[PDB]
Order: sequence, then structure tokens, then C-alpha cells
Amino acid sequence: GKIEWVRVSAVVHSTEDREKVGEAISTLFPFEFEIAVSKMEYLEVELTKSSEIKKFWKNLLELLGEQAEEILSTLEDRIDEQNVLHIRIDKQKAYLGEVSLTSGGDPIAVKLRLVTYPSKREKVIEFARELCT
Amino acid sequence: KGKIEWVRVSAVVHSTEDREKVGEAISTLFPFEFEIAVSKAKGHYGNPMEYLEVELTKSSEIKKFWKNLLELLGEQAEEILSTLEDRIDEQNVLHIRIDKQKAYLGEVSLTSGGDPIAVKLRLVTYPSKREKVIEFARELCT
Amino acid sequence: GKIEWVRVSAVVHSTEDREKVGEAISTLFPFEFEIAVSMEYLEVELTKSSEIKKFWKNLLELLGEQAEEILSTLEDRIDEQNVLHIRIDKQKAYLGEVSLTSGGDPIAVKLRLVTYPSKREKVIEFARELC
Amino acid sequence: KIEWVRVSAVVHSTEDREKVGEAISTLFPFEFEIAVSKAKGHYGNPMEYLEVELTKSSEIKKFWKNLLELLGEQAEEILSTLEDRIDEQNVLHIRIDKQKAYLGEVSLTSGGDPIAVKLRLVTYPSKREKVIEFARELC
Repeated sequence: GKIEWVRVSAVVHSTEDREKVGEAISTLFPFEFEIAVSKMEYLEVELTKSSEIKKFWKNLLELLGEQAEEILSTLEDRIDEQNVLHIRIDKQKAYLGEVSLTSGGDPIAVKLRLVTYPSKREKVIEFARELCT
Repeated sequence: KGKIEWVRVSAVVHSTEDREKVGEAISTLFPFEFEIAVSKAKGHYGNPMEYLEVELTKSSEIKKFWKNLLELLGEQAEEILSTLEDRIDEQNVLHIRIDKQKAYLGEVSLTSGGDPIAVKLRLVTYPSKREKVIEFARELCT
Repeated sequence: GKIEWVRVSAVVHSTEDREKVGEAISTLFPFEFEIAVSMEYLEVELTKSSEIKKFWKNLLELLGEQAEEILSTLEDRIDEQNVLHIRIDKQKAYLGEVSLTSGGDPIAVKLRLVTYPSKREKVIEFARELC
Repeated sequence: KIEWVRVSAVVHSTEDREKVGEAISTLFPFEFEIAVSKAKGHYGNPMEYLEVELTKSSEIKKFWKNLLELLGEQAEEILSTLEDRIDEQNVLHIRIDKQKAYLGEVSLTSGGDPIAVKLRLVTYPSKREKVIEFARELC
């Protein structure tokens, strides 16, 4: 299958500095991207060019390191009924340049749309196994 | 691509007005059963006002309702299309006001009049961009 | 100088309750009167000087301070056939208050003035009759 | 009381900043200053920002009264939506039609390029309904 798209987002609170929440986000990009600011506001990034998607991903696994193995263990609970694989990153650490997973409720959300032929949960789960490695 | 998070349909009832008569001009816009919240407050001047709002939050209704509205409105939907940029505010809400009177008589007509039936529709897209938004709204005019 | 007549008209849109419209018109009649039903219009006309006189009195009474505003603009309110115009808040009227309104849905109140002859000069003077 | 009043507007590459400023004039019954700057538009294009700030209740109150006056029966539309025009920073938003403003007329606008008119609403007991009701007061 393939990765239809990649969506990265985060939330900015009243006591939070937007530029800072965006700096935390730029930590997940090895190339230029664009952030969309909306209104408590949202910072939203998207990836459609397969090149960038493919390049973003390989880079994310590289920066995750050993944590890339913990995704695998959870692929089943991470992928939803719309075949979107969800990966929660630590906002604060990312700000500090570090890429790490988090179970917290205010993470930098990374979402990937998976497409298999056809979209069979057993296929998507496997495409992701191969993917996270 | 995107969705209409919600839909709000409202009108005002003046001292000389009949709630039931108005509630009817409201229903002209609906092809299915619906509720109607009723608030009260002092109008622009000091006159006691009555507010009537109908909000659709079930995708189901939203879409059937929007298909209908477009159905009824018909040939004016092209005007909605050429004037999109002046109907959608910076909060991504699409605004459509109908002639309250012609409505009472089951006729949907866009109006610039001072006392119409306001129809807002929140449109949401990813990313949330004026661009992605206007593109979506332009689609809604199926 | 006399008031030939006095007629008070109002309108009722599809969404309006014709009765509530009329209960707002009666706010200016200190006596019996009938409504001529012609959206639809509602009219009333006074021909007896008594009523025409009772109407004008009670009118300025209710307007109060506002009676001075009219007193300001006669040349304008007075039309060609020496007919004087007063439009008032239909909404406040229904509540029981007379207020001139620039609004676009008033309760029009006009009355023809008659001078001898109806010279636009002496007519305006008679119009300023206010006290 | 009303903390501050700020009237801003945007200028696109193909627009005349003089014309845009004139349209802002339509809103003032007294002399004012326009503070220029740079920005991005809804489509990400290089824009010029024009803002006017009022702090003196003198000018403030005079402004609001006039504004309300010019608006006329249109203020009924504001009141029926009062909640939305109010953000969590307690600012009252009244969005004015730029083009009509330029043609010297004051009207509301539902589009995405108005002449923004914001108001910092302050209630001694400072709450949601506190300001929301205070808004009504300005009628």
C-alpha cells in the first residue's frame, strides 16, 4: 500500500507562545513545510507530495529510534477504522529538539493515512509492520 | 473536501408578530422534523424581542437539509457561488439570509432586507485555510 | 383653519398578526373607531371635528417632548395638498407609547389642513398651531 | 467601561492604501492617525496593515455613539449574535463593509475582508455574561 498523506498538528494555549509551539513542530521536519494557524488556536501541517511523505517518515523513525519498536507493538490500537495511524509526540521535548512519544493529552499529533489494496485491516496492519521497519 | 460542522437557522419575532406564523416561514427551509429554541431579550432599541434558532448537528440532517436548501433556492445558487467571498467570514462561516416573508409562503429567496432568516453553516477543512475553505464551499454548491 | 380629516393607516405582512397590529393603532384613539381592512393595509378615518379634535389633543399629549420635533420640521412633514404626516413606531405603539420613527414600517398618521385660502404660507402658520 | 477601540484594515497589492484609508475615515467623526505595517493575507499574499487606536474616552465614547448611529437598524443584527462577536479576550467585533465604507456608507459585512472594529469590554465583576450583558448596554 501507500501513505495517502501525513498530518502534523498541535494546540496553543493562552499561556502558551505560538512561535514556541511551532518551533516544537519544526523538529519533525527535515525540509521546508508550512504551518496553518487557526482559532486556543491550532497549528496544522500537511504532507501530500509522496517524496516529502516518504522522506518525513523515514526521518521520524530515525529520530524515534528504539521507540519505533513500541509503535509496532501497538499498531493495532494506533490505527483507526479509517486506517489512519496515530503517533503522539511530546510537545515540550520536541521544542527542545528531542523526538519522543507521549501518552499525554496535549501532544503534537502525527497522523498517517494508510491505503492498501484493498483496505483490509489485516493488510493495513501488515503494511504498517513493514512500514515501521 | 471538508465538512459542515453545524448549521444554524434563525429569525426574530417582533411584538406585532406571530411565533407560529414565523416558525412556519422557518420550516419552509426544512424537509424533515425539527426543534426550535426560543430566547427573549430587548431589541436594538428598547423593544422586547423574541429570537428563534434551529441548529442541525447530525451530519444526516445537515446534508439532507443542505441538498434541500440548494434544491429550493435553485437558480439563485449561482449567485451564492459568485458571491462566496462576501458570505464566508474569517471564522469560516457561510452566511445565507432568506426573505422572511416569501418564506412564509414556501418560497426561498435571498434577500438584503433588514429582517430575514439567517442561515449560518460552519465549514471545517484540513488545513483550516481560507483557500481550502472557499474551495469546499464552492463544492457544496453541487 | 381646520382639519378636513384624519386617517391612520398601517400594514400587516404575512408573518404579522392583524389583531396585534390594530391594538397598536388603538393606542392613539381615546374613543370608538373602526378599522377598514383593505400583505394587507388597515385604515381608520376621522371626519367628525369632535373626534378630529379629541385625536389631535390626545396625540400631542402622548408625544410630549417629541411634539417639539414635529414643530421643527413642518415644511417637510407637510406635503403638497397641505397634508401633514406623522409616522410612528408600530412596535412601541403596540406597547403603548407614541414615538415618531424614521423606520420603514410605521403607523402613518396624516391629516389634511385647510386655510382660507389654503396658502402654503398661512397653512404652515396654522400647522404650527402647537401649544 | 470600554477599555480600547481599534479599527484596522488590510491592503492588497492591487489596492490603493489611500483609498483604503479613506474608507476608514468614513468611520471617524474626528481626526485620527493610521499606523502602517506588513502582514499576510488569507491566501498568504504580502499585505499592508492599517490600524487606528483610541484610548481617550472622549474620542472613544464619541466614536461608539456615532458608529452606532451610522449603523442604524443594523445594530439589531449585532445583538442577535452578540456572543460570537465576543472572544475570550473580551473583545467586541463589529465587521464593516470596506467597499461601502469607501463609498462613504456604513454597513455590516459577512465576507472575509472587512474593516475590523474591535472593542475591549471591561466589567467590574469580569465574567462572560458580565460583558455579554454589558454589550447589550451599548444599545
